[PDB]
Amino acid sequence: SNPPPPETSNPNKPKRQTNQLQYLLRVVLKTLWKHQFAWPFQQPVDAVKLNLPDYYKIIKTPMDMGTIKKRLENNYYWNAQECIQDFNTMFTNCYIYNKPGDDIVLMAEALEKLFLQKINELPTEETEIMIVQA
Ligand SMILES: O=C(NCc1cccnc1)c1cc(-c2csc3c(=O)cc(N4CCNCC4)oc23)cc2c1OCCO2
Repeated sequence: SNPPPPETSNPNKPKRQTNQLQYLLRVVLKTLWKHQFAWPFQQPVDAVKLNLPDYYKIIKTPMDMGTIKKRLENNYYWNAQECIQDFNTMFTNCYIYNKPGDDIVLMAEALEKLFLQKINELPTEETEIMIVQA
């Protein structure tokens, strides 16, 4: 079976918004979301229908841009780097599970290159906008 998707809320985790996290949603995530190769990563992986053996034993932290989107919309992240690591995990999950040079790997690599380019547009100084304590 497929496990439930990753959490996008946590009662013990404070909610936070920064100017960096805003840019990640409005520009970085949006740019990747409109990319030609976004569609395999817009939702959690369906290992059953895709015939991916032992995907959730090897991939212990599944991640997708739909989860990242919901986490940004509901201020799940502590800061921008926690969001960046979800992008990073999404890419490396595909890299460690598939043969280098495979189609899905080429798609992930193209998204990561665009991701690195858009991340360079991030405001260097962090501006906290709001914190909602848990
Ligand atoms: O390829 C996909 N659809 C093929 C297809 C069939 C019919 C019609 N249209 C397209 C595919 C792959 C991932 C996806 C995200 S990560 C990841 C990974 O690590 C390894 C693999 N695979 C699957 C292919 N064999 C190699 C290993 O797929 C993924 C997610 C998806 C996909 O389509 C549906 C939406 O959600």
